[PDB]
Amino acid sequence: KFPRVKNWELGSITYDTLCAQSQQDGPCTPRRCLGSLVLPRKLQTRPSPGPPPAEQLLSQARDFINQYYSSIKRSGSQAHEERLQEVEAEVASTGTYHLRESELVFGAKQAWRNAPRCVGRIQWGKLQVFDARDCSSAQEMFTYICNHIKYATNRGNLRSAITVFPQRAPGRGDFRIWNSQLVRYAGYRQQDGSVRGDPANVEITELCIQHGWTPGNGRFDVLPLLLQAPDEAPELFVLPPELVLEVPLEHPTLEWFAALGLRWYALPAVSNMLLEIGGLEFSAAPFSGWYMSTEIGTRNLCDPHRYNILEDVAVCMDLDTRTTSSLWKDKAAVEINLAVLHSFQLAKVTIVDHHAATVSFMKHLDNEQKARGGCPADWAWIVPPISGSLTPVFHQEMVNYILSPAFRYQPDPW
Amino acid sequence: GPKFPRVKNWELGSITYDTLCAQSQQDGPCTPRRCLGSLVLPRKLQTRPSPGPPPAEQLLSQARDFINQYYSSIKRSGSQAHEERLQEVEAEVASTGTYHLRESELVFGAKQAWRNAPRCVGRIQWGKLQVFDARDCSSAQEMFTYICNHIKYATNRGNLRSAITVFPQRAPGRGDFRIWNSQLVRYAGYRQQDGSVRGDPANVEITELCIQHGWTPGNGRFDVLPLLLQAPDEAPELFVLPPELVLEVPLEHPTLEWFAALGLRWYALPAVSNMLLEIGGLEFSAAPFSGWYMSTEIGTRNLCDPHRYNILEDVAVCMDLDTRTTSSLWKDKAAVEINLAVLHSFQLAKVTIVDHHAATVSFMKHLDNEQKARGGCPADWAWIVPPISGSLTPVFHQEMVNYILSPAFRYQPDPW
Ligand code: HEM
Ligand code: HEM
Ligand SMILES: CC(=N)NCCC[C@H](N)C(=O)O
Ligand SMILES: CC(=N)NCCC[C@H](N)C(=O)O
Ligand SMILES: [Zn+2]
Repeated sequence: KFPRVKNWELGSITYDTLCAQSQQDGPCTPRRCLGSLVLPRKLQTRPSPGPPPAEQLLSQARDFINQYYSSIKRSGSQAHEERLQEVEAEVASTGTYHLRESELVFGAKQAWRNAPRCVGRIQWGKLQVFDARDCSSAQEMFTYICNHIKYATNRGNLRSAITVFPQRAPGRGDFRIWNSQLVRYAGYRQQDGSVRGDPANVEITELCIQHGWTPGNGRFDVLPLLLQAPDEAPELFVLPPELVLEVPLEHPTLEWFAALGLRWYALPAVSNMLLEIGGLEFSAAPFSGWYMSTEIGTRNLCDPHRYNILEDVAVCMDLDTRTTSSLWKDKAAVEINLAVLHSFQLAKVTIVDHHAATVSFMKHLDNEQKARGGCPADWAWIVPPISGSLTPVFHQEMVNYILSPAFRYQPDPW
Repeated sequence: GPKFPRVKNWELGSITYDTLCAQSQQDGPCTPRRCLGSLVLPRKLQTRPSPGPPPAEQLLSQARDFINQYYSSIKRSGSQAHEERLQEVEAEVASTGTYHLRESELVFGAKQAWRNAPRCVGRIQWGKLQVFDARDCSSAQEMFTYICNHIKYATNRGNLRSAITVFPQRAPGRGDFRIWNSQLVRYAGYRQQDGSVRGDPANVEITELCIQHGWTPGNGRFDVLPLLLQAPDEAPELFVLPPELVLEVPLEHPTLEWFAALGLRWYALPAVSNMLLEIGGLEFSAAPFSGWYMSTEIGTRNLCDPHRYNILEDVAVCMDLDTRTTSSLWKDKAAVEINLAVLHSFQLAKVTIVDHHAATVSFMKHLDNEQKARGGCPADWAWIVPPISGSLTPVFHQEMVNYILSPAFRYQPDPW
C-alpha cells in the first residue's frame, strides 16, 4: 500500500500516495534493490520504426490530456471532451497525434517536476518553453539552439529553458543532438592513453573530428555541436564564442588558485535525454537551468575519471598527501568548491550552493506532499557529493518511482 | 547477456554481474513500482516477537539451508557427516520443535552474518571475528560478566579486536534474553525543562528507562549509561560499567589549540547490542558485537548531526567562520577539522581507528574478493558511502545491489 516516509532529523513522518499513479516500472524487485544503478537495463527507449500500439498510445494520451484539463480547472468541460475526441480521431486515422503548444508547455514543466534525480525542482513552475517543432533541418536546429543559449544565459542572470524539436515518427529517423550537453569541453586522448580536457567527452570529441572539426589542444576547448535531422548524417556547427559564457576560476584568499587556469561554462544544458508526453516522444528536447556549485567543484573537477585536479590543488596547498588521515582530499575539495561559488558570484553568474539548494528542496518536498501526496526522489542523486549528512536531505527518506510526463535516457544515435 | 543484475563502476568503467542475489531467500521493501531503499527501517526483516513456536516446516528449510552452507564452507557437501547432521536437525525439530548449533557452526554463522551485512563498510575484516559462546548464560548477572569480559578483550588497551558474544537463543514459550541498551557503551541524554537535551539526544529514551529502573542519573554531557540486562521472564536488572573498562578518548585538534578546551570526547569501543542475530532459523535476540570506528561515524554523524550533539555551529564560531551565509561553506570547513580532530586524538591515544578514505578503499578490495568467492556482495550504497566527501571515495562511483542473505543481523522491536 502506502509507504511510510520518515525524516530522522525532525522525527516527522508522511505517507506517499503519489507512487500509486506510477504506471511505469523501475529496476527494483522484492528480491533485491537496484536503485543505486544509473542506467536502466530494459527501461531504455527501443526503436520507433513501427507505430506504437494504438491501444497503448491512446491510454497514455487520454491520461495526459486528462492531466492537462485538471491543471486548468476545466475537467469534464466541453473543450476537454472535444480535445479527447480529437486525439481519439487523429490516432485512429494516423496512429499518432500532436500536442497543442499549451499542452506542451504544461507537459515540459511536469516532466521536470517528476524528475526524481533533480534537486532543483522547486523552480519547476518557472520554465521558458521554446516550441521548435517547426524545424526541418540541422541548420534550423542550430539557430534554435543558439536562441535558447542566448535566452537561457541572459548575460549571467540565468533563466531555465527547454527547446522541443519534432517528436519521433514511426519508420522515420529521429532529430538528435549528438552532444550530451549544449556546452562541453573536448576530451583529447593522447600518447599513453591519458587524456587532455574532459575524459567524459572523449567519444563525442572523436566523432566530431571524424566529421571535419579542427581540434584544439587545450583542457577547456568548447566542443562544436553535431546536429542531426532524420535519416541524415549529422552536421557540424561551431558555437559563436560570444554566446558561450564562461567563468574563470579563482579563490577568495589563495592568490595562486587563478594560476591553475581552471574554468567552467555557465550553462548546464542537458541535450541527450528524451522528453515523453502522453506517449509522444521528443528525442531532441534540450533543457537548462543553472548550476549548483558541487556539480562543478566536486564532480566535474574532482572526480577521478574527470579533471581529477584534487592532487594538484592539495600540493599547491602544501598538504600532507602522504596519508589519507590528513584529510588532504577533504580539505582541497572544500577550497575548490569555495572557488567555484566565489568565482561565479564575482562574475555575477547564477549559481546555488549545496546547502541552500537542499534547503530549498526540503521546502519542495513539503509543497509536493500537500499538492500531490508525495514526491518521487532518488536519494543518491539528491544528497550532495560532499558534506552529505551536513545537509537536510541526507536525513530525509525518499521514495523513487517513475511518473509521466518524464525525462528519460535514450540510446546514443551512433 | 547474463540474466542477473549488471553492476557498473563509473570510475573504472568495469562491469560485473551479481549472481549471489539469486540466493536471497527473503524480500526487501522494494517492488517494480517503487524503490524504498533509502528507508532506514522498512518492515521486512523486522524480527517481531513471534511467541508461538515457528512453523516446524518453515524452520526446517531454513535450518537445512544453513547446514548446507556450513558443510559447503568446509568443503564436505554431500558428505556422510553432512547428511547425518541434516537428519539430526530434522529429528530434533520433529520432537522438540527447535534445534541447536554445534560450536563450529555458531562461529561460522556469526561471521557469515557480518559478511552478509549490507550496511557494514568494514566487512573486509569479516573473517577475523572472536566469537564468545555465552549460550550457557542463565542470569542478568552472568550476562554482565560476559559483557565485561567482551569489553575487556575487545578494547585490548587501544589495540581493538573484533568480537561477538552469543547469549541463549529464543525458546518456545520463554522470555528472550535481551539487552535493552542500543550499545554496550552510550552517553546519557537528559531532557531539559526548556525542552532541550543535555548530552546525546539519541539516547533519551534509554536514559529515562534506566532512571525508572533505579539508576541515579548524572548531569554531564558525556555520562556513560548503565546496562539494562533482561533474563528470560524477568524484569531487567541494572548494572554499572567499571570506569576502568570503558576506554574513552579526549578530543584535541592537531593545530587548533582551543579545540581541546571544548571538552569533547568519545568512547573507543563501538558495540551494537540491540540487533538480532539470525542463523538457520534460530534467533539470538541478544548477541552484541563490536569492531572499531571509522572516523566519520564519530566526527560527522555523532558530533555533527542536527539531532545529535550538533556541534557544527559552535566549532565554526571558534574558527571565526561566517555562519550567516551558506556560500561560505562554514559547515564543510568545520566538519573537516572536527573529523581531523577525531582521527588525530585516536592516533595520539593509540586507539584503533580508520578514516573514511582508507576504509572505502578496503571495501573495494572486499567487493573484488566477494565477486570471486560468491559472485557478488550485498551492499547498501547510502550507508556505504561516507557522510562527508562522498564522491571523493571510491565506493561512491560503484553501483551496488542490495538484498538480504542469511545468516544475518536484523533489527528487532524494543523489549519494552
Ligand atoms: C534551476 C536550476 C536547476 C538546478 C540547480 C538543478 C540541479 C540538478 C542537479 C544537481 C542534478 C544532478 C546532476 C548530476 O549529478 O549529474 C539535476 C538532475 C536533473 N535535472 Fe535539474 N536542476 C535545475 C534545473 C533543471 C531543469 C530546468 C530541468 C528540466 C526542465 C531539470 C531536469 C533534470 C533532470 C531530468 C535531471 C536528471 C539528469 C540525469 O539523469 O543525468 N533540471 N538537476
Ligand atoms: C572492524 C571494523 C568495523 C568497521 C570499521 C565497521 C564500520 C561500520 C560502519 C561505518 C557502519 C555504519 C554505521 C552507521 O552509519 O550507523 C557499520 C554498520 C554495521 N556493521 Fe560494521 N564495522 C566494523 C565491525 C563490525 C562487526 C565486528 C560486525 C559484526 C560482527 C559489524 C556489523 C555491522 C552491521 C550489522 C551494521 C549495520 C547496523 C545498523 O543497521 O545500524 N561491523 N559498520
Ligand atoms: C541543470 C543542472 N544544474 N544540472 C544537470 C546536470 C549537469 C551536470 N551534472 C554537469 O555538471 O554538467
Ligand atoms: C562497528 C562500527 N564501526 N559501527 C557500528 C555502528 C556504530 C555507530 N555508527 C556509532 O557511531 O556509534
Ligand atoms: Zn530499490
